Amino acid sequence: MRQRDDSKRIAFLEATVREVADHGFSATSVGKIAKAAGLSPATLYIYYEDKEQLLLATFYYVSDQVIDAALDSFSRGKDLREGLRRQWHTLFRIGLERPELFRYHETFTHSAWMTPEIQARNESRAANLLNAVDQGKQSGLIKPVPFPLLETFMFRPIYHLVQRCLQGSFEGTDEHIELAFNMAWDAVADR
Amino acid sequence: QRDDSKRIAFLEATVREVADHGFSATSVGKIAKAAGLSPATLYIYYEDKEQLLLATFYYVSDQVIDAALDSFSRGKDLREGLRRQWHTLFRIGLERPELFRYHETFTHSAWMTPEIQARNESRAANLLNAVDQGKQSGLIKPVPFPLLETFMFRPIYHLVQRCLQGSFEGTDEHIELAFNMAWDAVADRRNT
Repeated sequence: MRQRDDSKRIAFLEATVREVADHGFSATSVGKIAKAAGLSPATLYIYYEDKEQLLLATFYYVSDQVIDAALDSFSRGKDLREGLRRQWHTLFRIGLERPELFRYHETFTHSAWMTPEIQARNESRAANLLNAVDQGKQSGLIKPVPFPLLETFMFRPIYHLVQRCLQGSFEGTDEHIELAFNMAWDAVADR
Repeated sequence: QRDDSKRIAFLEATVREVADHGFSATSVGKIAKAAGLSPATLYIYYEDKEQLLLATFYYVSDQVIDAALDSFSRGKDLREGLRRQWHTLFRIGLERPELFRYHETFTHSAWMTPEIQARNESRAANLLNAVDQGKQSGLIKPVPFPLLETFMFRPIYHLVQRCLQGSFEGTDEHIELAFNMAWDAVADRRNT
């Protein structure tokens, strides 16, 4: 059955997330992922050619889960600010509950496994979000600034604050998450 | 004076080696070698690795905090002070990113303690007290300090890194625009 195949794939994907988040890429072998998933390496090779391919499938599994949830939340907002606000809360919750997804993404994107094609693929999946933000630049809602700046003030602070919350230097209350969003919005909002 | 110079050689070698290879890989011997001096010489000034790493953290922090305080004090008001400090910090990151990396590596390590934190907050008191007053006066949003750190200081580190990796151009104009965004993030909008 397909459902059995998918269950096994999810086991390997989740195992790779945990192992790499705890130990990094180098220390994490095919053998170790398989053992963490509770399956044999022979079974791993039925689904993934090699380590490289499983690390990339895992990157897409992590990225798609996060992007899809963000997009779903964003789609419920009646205007750009509300959409971004709903997405922000959603991403904060994902980071607080599944920080390993954030850590896998971060480790991957800053490694030699990352490529422009991989970035473009995730950008394409996040299209509805990115195009909405671009359209806010055109309409005078969002400062007409290069994207690196928008990323710095509207996306990156979520990662940083989730880390501080989990390390005990900030309390991840709904009130504090909203305050942070308010600040991200003010940063990017055209005056 | 000549004492300050041998010391500087060791402190700078510590900054370079740790920034490049991390703490665990950096021994007294490699720091001494990087400095062009013997471990026996190193031990004249620093008792062991622990003490050299701490002294290096204070050297890095003092260099940066003092430059920031100096620039902040030339501002004609709070916003101008923060804008000048921002430009000075961004320039320091561009020229000496190893200072930022040493600070980051150390603060995110087991060597870091609340007492060390407090000592740096103390040296920076004039800035932090002015920012705190701004939180009650209508200038700065009355939010927890970790949010102020997130939107007013951390973006300098992130943008410096992007500049050095080629994903952002660190022109005077761009540095100013980024500060305007950071200010908008932290600034209390009541009455405007």
